[PDB]
Amino acid sequence: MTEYKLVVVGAGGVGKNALTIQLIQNHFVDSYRKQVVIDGETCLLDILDMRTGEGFLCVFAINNTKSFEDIHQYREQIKRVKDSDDVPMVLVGNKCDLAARTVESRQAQDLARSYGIPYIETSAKTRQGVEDAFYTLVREIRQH
Ligand SMILES: Nc1nc2c(ncn2[C@@H]2O[C@H](COP(=O)(O)OP(=O)(O)O)[C@@H](O)[C@H]2O)c(=O)[nH]1
Ligand SMILES: [Ca+2]
Repeated sequence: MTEYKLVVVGAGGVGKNALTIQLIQNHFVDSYRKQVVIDGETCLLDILDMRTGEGFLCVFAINNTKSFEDIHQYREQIKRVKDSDDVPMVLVGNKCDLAARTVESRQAQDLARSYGIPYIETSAKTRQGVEDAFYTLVREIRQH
């Protein structure tokens, strides 16, 4: 059974933990391992948060401009650590259930395009896009 080691990075308070708990325990309110079938393949998702992960969720919150601006720092670190320019990763805009949006989707898309990675909006609260975020990351790992 294939095992994907996933890392979630981003400013504190963006919902990294909430996203993980929503994926694993299916609810909104230290490593994690969930067995799941993705595209017919039975696999094991190992969510840490580098050192060394196979895929990285770069998370910010759409109601938090600074967390968005900090994303670049996080990716640069990952690139240095992995000694590579092409690391499987997804840009995640969390808390999309909130009305106080200060980061437009277009902004994140442009950033993601510059990185050559997908952008997905999530809500650990409503569960919107959570599975899609992690699953999409796995599919990015499979292309690598
Ligand atoms: N409304 C809303 N709140 C969220 C969402 N994700 C996380 N939160 C809240 O944001 C706060 C900090 O989230 P947390 O997971 O601890 O951030 P972390 O530092 O990245 O782990 C908590 O009170 C969460 O309930 C979301 O998608 N929507
Ligand atoms: Ca917390």
